[PDB]
Amino acid sequence: KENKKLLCRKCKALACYTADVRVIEECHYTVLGDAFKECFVSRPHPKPKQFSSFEKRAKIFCARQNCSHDWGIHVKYKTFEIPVIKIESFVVEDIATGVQTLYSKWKDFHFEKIPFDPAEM
Ligand SMILES: [Hg+2]
Repeated sequence: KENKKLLCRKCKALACYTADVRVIEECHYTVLGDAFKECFVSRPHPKPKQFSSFEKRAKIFCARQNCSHDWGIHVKYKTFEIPVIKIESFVVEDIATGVQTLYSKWKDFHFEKIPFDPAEM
């Protein structure tokens, strides 16, 4: 459908746009661009996990002050250090109406799901 906004469920700060989102292995959602990396911080994880297609290095949080809401993790996919987010950490907002939507799973969120391309970086 139309490009949409993802806002931090807790503070509502603008996180990214659906246009920036990319899909890895059909079920992992990452976000391209430098603007997005101005919104989250990374905190190393002492006892990560061993995901099937990537290495988990840390959890990421809303860079905002007094928020620090869990957004997902930061991983090494192939040769990239990228963020992978959980839709439940966001509110999806329609730009032209302001209608806000809360999802728990990416499967139920129907936007243009574009496969991750190493080309784009
Ligand atoms: Hg936030």
